[PDB]
Amino acid sequence: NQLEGLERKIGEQHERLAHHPVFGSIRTIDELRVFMEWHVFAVWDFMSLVKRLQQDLTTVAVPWVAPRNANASRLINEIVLGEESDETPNGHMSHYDLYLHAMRDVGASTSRIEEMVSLVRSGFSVSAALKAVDAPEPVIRFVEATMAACTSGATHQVLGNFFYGRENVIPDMFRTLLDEWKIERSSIPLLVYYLDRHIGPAARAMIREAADGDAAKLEEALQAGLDAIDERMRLWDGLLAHLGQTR
Ligand SMILES: [Fe+3]
Ligand code: NA
Repeated sequence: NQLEGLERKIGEQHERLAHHPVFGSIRTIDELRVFMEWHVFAVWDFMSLVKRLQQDLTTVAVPWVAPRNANASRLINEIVLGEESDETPNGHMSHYDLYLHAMRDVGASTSRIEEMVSLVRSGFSVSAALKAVDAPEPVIRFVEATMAACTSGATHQVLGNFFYGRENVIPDMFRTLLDEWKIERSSIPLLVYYLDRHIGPAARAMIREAADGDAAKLEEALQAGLDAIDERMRLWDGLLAHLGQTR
C-alpha cells in the first residue's frame, strides 16, 4: 500500500506531463526553435540512461559471459540498436544526430549542444561542459539529475528513472507536440519523422530483479520514477517561463 500510492502518483504525474502547457504554447517557428534548443539536451542525456543499463543488464566485457536475464538483455540491446544506430531513409545515425538534422531543417541553432558534447569528448565533466556553453539553468538541473542517476544511482533506481521518467512518457509527450505541428510537416519534415519514430510487465520484472524483491528497493525504484518525472516537469516549467519572458 506504500507502493500503490507511488504507482498512482506516477499515473497522475504522467497525465500532467503528457498535457504540460508548454506544448500548446509553442505556436510559432521561433518558439519551436527555442523548444528544440532546450529539448536536445534531453535527447542527448537519454543515451546515458540507456548505456548505464546496457552496462548493468548485458555483459560488455572481455571475456564475455551470458547476462543473467535474457529478456532484460534483449530489451536493452533492442533499444541500443534503435537509439544509438537507427536506420533512417537518410542512413544510419543516432537519434541524437537525427535530432540535430531536424534542428537544422527547422533553422534551430545546434551550436550550443555541439560545443557541449565536444567538450565532454575532450574529457570535461557534463556539469562543466553545460556551464561553458551557458546552458539555461533549468537545462542544467535536468541534465545534472540524469547524470547523477547514471553515475550514482543503483540499478533499480536507473530502471525506475528510465521506464517511468522516459520510455513511458516520451510517446505521449511527443504525440501532444506532433499534433500541434503536423500541419507544418512540409517545412519541418525531419522533426515530424523524429517524433513519429517514437510513436510494462517487462519493466516491472527488470525492476523486481534489480530490487531483489525488497520492498524498500521497489519503493526506491518507484521514487526514482517520480523524481525523474518531477525533473521533466521542471524542465518544461523553465522552458515555458523562458518563452513567456522572451515572447
Ligand atoms: Fe529515440
Ligand atoms: Na547494480
